[PDB]
Amino acid sequence: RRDWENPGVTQLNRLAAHPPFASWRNSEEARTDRPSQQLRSLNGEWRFAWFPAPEAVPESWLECDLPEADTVVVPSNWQMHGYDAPIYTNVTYPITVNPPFVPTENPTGCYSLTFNVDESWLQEGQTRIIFDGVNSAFHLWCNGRWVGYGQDSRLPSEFDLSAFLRAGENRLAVMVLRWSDGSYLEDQDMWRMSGIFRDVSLLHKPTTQISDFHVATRFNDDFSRAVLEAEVQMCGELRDYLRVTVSLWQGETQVASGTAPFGGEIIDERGGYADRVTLRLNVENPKLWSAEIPNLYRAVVELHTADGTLIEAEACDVGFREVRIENGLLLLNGKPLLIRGVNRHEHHPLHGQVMDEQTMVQDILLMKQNNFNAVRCSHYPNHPLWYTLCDRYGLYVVDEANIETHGMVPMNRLTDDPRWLPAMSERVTRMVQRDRNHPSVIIWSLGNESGHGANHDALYRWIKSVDPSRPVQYEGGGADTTATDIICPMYARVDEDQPFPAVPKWSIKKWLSLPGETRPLILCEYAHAMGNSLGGFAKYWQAFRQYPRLQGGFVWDWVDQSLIKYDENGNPWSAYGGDFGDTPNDRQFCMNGLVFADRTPHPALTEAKHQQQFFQFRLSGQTIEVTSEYLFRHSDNELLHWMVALDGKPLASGEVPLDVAPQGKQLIELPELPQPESAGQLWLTVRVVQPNATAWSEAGHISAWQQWRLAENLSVTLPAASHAIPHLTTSEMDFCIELGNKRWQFNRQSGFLSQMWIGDKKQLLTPLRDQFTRAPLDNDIGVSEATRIDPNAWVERWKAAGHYQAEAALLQCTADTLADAVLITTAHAWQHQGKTLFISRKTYRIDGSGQMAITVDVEVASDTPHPARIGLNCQLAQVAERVNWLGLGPQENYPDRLTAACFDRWDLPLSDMYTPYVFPSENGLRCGTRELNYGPHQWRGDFQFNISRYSQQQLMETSHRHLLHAEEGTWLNIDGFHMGIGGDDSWSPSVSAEFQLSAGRYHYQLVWCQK
Amino acid sequence: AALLQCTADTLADAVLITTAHAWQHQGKTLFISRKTYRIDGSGQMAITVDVEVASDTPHPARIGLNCQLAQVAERVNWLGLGPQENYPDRLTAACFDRWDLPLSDMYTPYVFPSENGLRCGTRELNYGPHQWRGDFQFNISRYSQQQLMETSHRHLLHAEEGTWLNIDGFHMGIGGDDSWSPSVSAEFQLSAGRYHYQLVWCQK
Ligand SMILES: OC[C@H]1O[C@@H](O)[C@H](O)[C@@H](O)[C@H]1O
Ligand SMILES: OC[C@H]1O[C@@H](O)[C@H](O)[C@@H](O)[C@H]1O
Ligand SMILES: [Mg+2]
Ligand SMILES: [Mg+2]
Ligand SMILES: [Mg+2]
Ligand SMILES: [Mg+2]
Ligand SMILES: [Mg+2]
Ligand code: NA
Ligand code: NA
Ligand code: NA
Ligand code: NA
Ligand code: NA
Repeated sequence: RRDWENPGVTQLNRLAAHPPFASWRNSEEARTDRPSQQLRSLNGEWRFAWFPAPEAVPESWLECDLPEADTVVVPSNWQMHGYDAPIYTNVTYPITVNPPFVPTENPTGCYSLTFNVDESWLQEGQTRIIFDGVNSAFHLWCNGRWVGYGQDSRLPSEFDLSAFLRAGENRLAVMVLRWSDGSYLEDQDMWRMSGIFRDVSLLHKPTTQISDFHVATRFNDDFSRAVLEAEVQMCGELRDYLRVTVSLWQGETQVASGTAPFGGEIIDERGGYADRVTLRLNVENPKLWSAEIPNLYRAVVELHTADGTLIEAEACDVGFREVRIENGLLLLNGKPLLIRGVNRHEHHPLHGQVMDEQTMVQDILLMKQNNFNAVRCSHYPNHPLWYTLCDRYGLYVVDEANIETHGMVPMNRLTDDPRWLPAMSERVTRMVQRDRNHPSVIIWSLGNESGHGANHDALYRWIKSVDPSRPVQYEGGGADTTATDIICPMYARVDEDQPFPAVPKWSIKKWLSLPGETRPLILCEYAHAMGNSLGGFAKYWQAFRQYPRLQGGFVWDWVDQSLIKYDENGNPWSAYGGDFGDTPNDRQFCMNGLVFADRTPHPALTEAKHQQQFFQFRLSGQTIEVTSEYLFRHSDNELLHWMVALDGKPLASGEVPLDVAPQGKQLIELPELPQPESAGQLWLTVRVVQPNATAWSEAGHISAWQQWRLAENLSVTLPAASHAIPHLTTSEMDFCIELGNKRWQFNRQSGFLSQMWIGDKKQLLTPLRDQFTRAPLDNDIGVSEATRIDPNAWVERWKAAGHYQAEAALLQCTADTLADAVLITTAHAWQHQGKTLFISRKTYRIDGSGQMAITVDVEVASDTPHPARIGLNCQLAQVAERVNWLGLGPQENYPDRLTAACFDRWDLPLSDMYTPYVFPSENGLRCGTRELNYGPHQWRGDFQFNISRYSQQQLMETSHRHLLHAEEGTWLNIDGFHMGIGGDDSWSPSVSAEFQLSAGRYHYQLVWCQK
Repeated sequence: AALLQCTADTLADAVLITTAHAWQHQGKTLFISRKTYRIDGSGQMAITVDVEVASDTPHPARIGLNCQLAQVAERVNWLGLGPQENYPDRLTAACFDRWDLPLSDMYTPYVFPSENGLRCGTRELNYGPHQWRGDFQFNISRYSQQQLMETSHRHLLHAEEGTWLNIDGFHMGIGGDDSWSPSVSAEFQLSAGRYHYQLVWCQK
């Protein structure tokens, strides 16, 4: 029996699913959520042996430990211990597509544990074992006797061991198969791992026990009154003396309580459920739960005899909230939500797919700190503690069935097949049975990228029947099928339609109004944050705020799935697809995170924070209008800090309390401000600061900001005449200009500034020359590969047009000495195989003060692909500690990703001017810069720049950040213009037209001077 | 206009004039215009214009130069968008080609007079013996902008001596979503703060 090659067999002897149990035998412990002596953890050191196929495991292992086994920690994924390689594949399955069969070489993990059981557990009641996560399928033996089997890598499998155990020492044997028929439903875009990767526990329940319970909360029209209804089911000895008492607590106060014997209402001609009871508790003015204020009550479910003996108690946290879609809007407690969401896979760079409390808390803190209020469990039910944490800290959750068959062709081949209805049904029904009482879960999802099959329609209806309290969504088959209550596309653009046949991705604004459509639209995935991305993010937020039925979306995704590898010297480095010998693989497609694998933010995180702010600001005169986007709370932990500065020089600042009701406005009249007469632009910057620490943030946390230009005094003052005049010396090969301690050398053959001296020290390692290209970003490459070029990708268009290899041809190079300066004029043409792609005309004016004014005018052929940038570059000889600029910052910012940046005076260590994206590319740009200072140099103009120890050539040629090497000196790229980075998706061109350099003619000017 | 600078330099084959001016109002500088005029041995005069517009002043209607030419010629010939009047937010119907019309066709007789007759996207303009090359928008007519703004009805306009030529590096859109509230879309307002344009005036 190859049960792992039969979708008709998804378990053997497995117990029914139910919500979290702990079988407390004391009600106060259940009320306080203290640990239960009846729920033990079997996590720790286990014994493990790897085999290449199930046929290789020896019979002896059922009864005795294998000498050659190792001791390892469980939970774990065995690839993380090095027994075999993790595989990174996106769409294409990791095994041959031949359902329901899997490879005969099927890595098999033999786990075993010798553990204790106290006789007391065996004198009465039932002892079960619980495996919260085993990937992908497994057989279980206890004391050498076969117990059962399970599939579905992401939900708990439980077995009754009552009849198999003995007092004292017992031994478990778990044979885990890497591949099974369940793998056809587990093709999510992530590392393919295996093992006992979630907790293992032993739970003692009494013979007469609570076998399931469901909590519902219904409200009156204004939410001032609610009824809590709790349906409780029992298994075991049914007798009239039994009762259930459900009590509801708010802290130490008992708010309501009801007791009843078993026996539910008559439901049909054969009667009712003699083994169930429904308690209804009235609760006046309940404290409501939301992500803004996660108010919770504690429901304790006591199973007891009427005369007072507690048999056992179970319990849960309850959040009073109503989720309903009405008139096309998704409402929470009667108000329309605005989903500031993110998709989050369970990933740790050292532990793989094993989740730990610290990591989950670290993730929720950072999410909330960055203005997220919702998370989608892409693409499977999560470790159970996740839900508890979202209930308590307050995040809206989309709980998703572990069903993804992306690699099938067509994508609904299995989901439309009734033979796969049974395996799919279990992944949906068992998730609902387990997670239906958590208030954080607000929407159920039927899985991901499995097309649209009749099995989705059947399952949509199942959930709508069993749980009317939450909408059900599902994106497959075109995002607006009959199996979804919410239009939930992935990567639909704001304004641009992408009319693919069958499953078009309409502009989200257009999609809402298609003939006959009325549902709300919340993207299940948008803003693919792969590498240097998040370009256009603000476009989505402006739309969400303007259109009521556009209720947000979930960014893809939270954290890069990079894994740690160690080099010869034993230093850690971030690996991606193929780095473990895995092939085929999808390379860096596993890193799409707002944060690196160790939780350090990528620069895009601050853009998300800012666009997701909960306060909107308008300025009129010196009156600030603050509007709150909270739906339920007043701004009771917030103050507004304001500062006025003249181009970086602070002039005045203050603080004012913010007191704005949800959806309300507050007007703030600022003080008679700073009105300087000196040149420069005045600017107002406001920040919302939370004075008090919270569960998720420290005191002084900044939650929102905004900046505006106030008055501008243009400079009309004339520089003093200089007491000098540069001298020019000419040779056939060069133009040399000298002025005091300074010297400039222009090569007449190449037409560029080849060297500059200060004091008598050389300043350049490479000449100053025009640059029209960039080391391609993930979004510029998309899915292109050398074995399979994608000619539509930006990088491929640039390559084919010759941008990377065009050579400068000199058309003119002259020198003139003026009254007080020397003027160098040049013109160059860049061509490729006959074609003139760009023309650069410039003047260099060096005056008696030592300043060099550079004016550049470029022409770009209308028929060549728009270039990545229009700028100059050079390798400076100096390496300095800091970079100080007056411009946008302080973090990396690009034209379509700079809303979060503020114009000010910034000063950072050189290293901060480089963003260590795992897959190297153009990075660290800062835009809107008016003055840049590095060592003895100052550059002034209105440009964008980056500066670092790595050339664009080096970044484009190196596949991993740890292989980069600082070059001599510092490479400076200063651009008049730079293309958008895009990111609406990372597999088709996504830079919006307005961010492409298509103007044909460009002008920029800089002044390079000393100090 | 207040002068900030006016210098002259001779180069190997040309003379270079450099000027800078500020436009001010009640002590605030509204616009700064920096230019170079380079006159070569070919008789061509290359004009480069770099303008600054204070961020807190309302976005200006246009950024260009103007003059009243002494002569009057019968035709206007240009390589640009046409043949009819077109403005930035209303130029989709125009085509880029070589157009030649009588001067009067370059004036649109709106009953209530205003700025009119612009053609955008022009790379070359010919009038009389003169030729202007660059990438600009222009209007040319017997009526000054001053007259147009002071005159309420077209029948009261009178041809001035010569020809008024307005040549714009940039021009604001005209709007029209309605005619009782500001309707020029953001993308058609001159809000960039710094603007550059260049032209060559030469003799044909
Ligand atoms: O990085 C590509 C992303 O593509 C989406 O289509 C998918 O649902 C995600 O799981 C992820 O694969
Ligand atoms: O003083 C610097 C400032 O100059 C203003 O003209 C500009 O609008 C601002 O963005 C900033 O560059
Ligand atoms: Mg099976
Ligand atoms: Mg009691
Ligand atoms: Mg006993
Ligand atoms: Mg997929
Ligand atoms: Mg590959
Ligand atoms: Na909305
Ligand atoms: Na991915
Ligand atoms: Na407050
Ligand atoms: Na690279
Ligand atoms: Na008028």
